[PDB]
Amino acid sequence: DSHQLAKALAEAADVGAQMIKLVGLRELSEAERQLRSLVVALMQEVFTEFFPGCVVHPFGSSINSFDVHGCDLDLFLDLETPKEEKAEGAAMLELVGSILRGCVPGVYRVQTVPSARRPVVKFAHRPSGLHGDVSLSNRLALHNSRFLSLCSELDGRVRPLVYTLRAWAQGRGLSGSGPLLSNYALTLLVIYFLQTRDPPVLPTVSQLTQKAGEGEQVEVDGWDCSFPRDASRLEPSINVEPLSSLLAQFFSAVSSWDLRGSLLSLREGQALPVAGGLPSNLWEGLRLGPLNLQDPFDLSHNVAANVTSRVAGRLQNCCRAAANYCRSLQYQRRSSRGRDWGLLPLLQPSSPSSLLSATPIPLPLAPFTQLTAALVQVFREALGCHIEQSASWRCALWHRVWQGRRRARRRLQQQTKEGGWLATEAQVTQELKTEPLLSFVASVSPADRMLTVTPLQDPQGLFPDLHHFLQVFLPQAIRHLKLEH
Ligand SMILES: Nc1ncnc2c1ncn2[C@@H]1O[C@H](COP(=O)(O)OP(=O)(O)OP(=O)(O)O)[C@@H](O)[C@H]1O
Ligand SMILES: [Cl-]
Ligand SMILES: [Mg+2]
Repeated sequence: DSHQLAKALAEAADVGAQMIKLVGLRELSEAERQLRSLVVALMQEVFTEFFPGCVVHPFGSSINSFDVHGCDLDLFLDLETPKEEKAEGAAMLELVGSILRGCVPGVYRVQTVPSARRPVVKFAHRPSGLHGDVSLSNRLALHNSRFLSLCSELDGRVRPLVYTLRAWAQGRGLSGSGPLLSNYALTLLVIYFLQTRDPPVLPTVSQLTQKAGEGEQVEVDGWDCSFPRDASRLEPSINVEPLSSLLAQFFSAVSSWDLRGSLLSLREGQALPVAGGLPSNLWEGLRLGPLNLQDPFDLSHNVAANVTSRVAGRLQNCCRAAANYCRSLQYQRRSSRGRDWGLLPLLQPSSPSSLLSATPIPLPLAPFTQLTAALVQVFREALGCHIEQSASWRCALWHRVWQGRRRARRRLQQQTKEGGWLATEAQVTQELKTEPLLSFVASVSPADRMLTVTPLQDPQGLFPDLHHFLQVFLPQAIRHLKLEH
């Protein structure tokens, strides 16, 4: 596809046409949906044989309109009370597993996951080549999937935006299993972005809840899931901004936002100040961190709560870079013949140097001023860097200093047999030995305190080595400098 898709997007008229074509290409065909329906029908048959009156509800990527090729098939099986109710649940889970493993034909790789936040049973159907999860209870997943598809129905730009930004995110390494953003979290971030535009593209979940209607009220796990089943009773958006504009605006927005001190509410369509303690007092069980994104229904759940500060910072970095790219003429204007334009450089893999310079380096806690002073102390001395003027400095290195420190250290130890930090490391540095060999930039943001090291001039391409070496070296430096007190 990486060939076919590339030339397909290259031939498009404009950026919007590229995003639309991207949706058209990545989404499940009719045969894939028929196949998934077949599998769901089978699971339904067997589970019916076991649990009379049970209903297998497809949820997630399948029904939320954000479906892509090879996506998971997620199924929800609908059928003195202490913590034991957890154990009971687990039991039932295994029961379901034992049904999947030995009863329904052609399903293998059956793996019970009671340990997960939301308990689930992984499975793979062999003939269809499909895989996914059976959840005994996640009821909210249904309703917020319906909410996603409804959001797609509310504005036609939603699907192109979300598809493009998902592709970009997985291309920039912002989405995955680790403390990366989930596709659902990223989708909710896009929806939040669309809700926060000056004319709103999408309505808030509060407004949809108000829209409601008789009998359409629904409550799950003590949360209000009620929203209209169709978009016909809902007035359209007067925001006329074209797709490319909304994309650039996304990048710029999430790059300019304050994530640490903001819980992003899709319900109220607003940024609620985190510090101190305000949203935490209302809905208990809300874990706050580098990125805070509130579920539209369960308000005690931060969907991004898993994301580490390095990942959030990397997000904002990549978004600043992408916004900077969209400001160019390569993004706006098409190419005469064969050149990469518009969406292509965004969906193309990022250089290893950019790959590293996007994700910052976590530094020990310390006063911003004292920390920055410590850093310029570590670059000035203990490193051969010539330094000059969130705080940022331009640094120039004429030397190989990151490499061969071990040999100089050995030499200095045996020559110590002959006869705290800072200057002692500066010995190791200066004993390692006019256009600069490598010139780079070091930036420390207020929140969190982290160093973003980006290259300027790198003729021989040595920047990644310096970056990894600094990843190891700078925390040690700040550490011993903290221990001098
Ligand atoms: N990290 C999460 N926190 C809370 N709810 C989630 C999370 N991830 C997914 N969900 C809910 O359950 C569904 C899980 O689907 P899944 O884990 O397969 O991701 P997805 O959105 O379906 O995309 P994909 O299928 O490609 O992973 C989501 O659509 C959402 O309804
Ligand atoms: Cl903004
Ligand atoms: Mg899915």
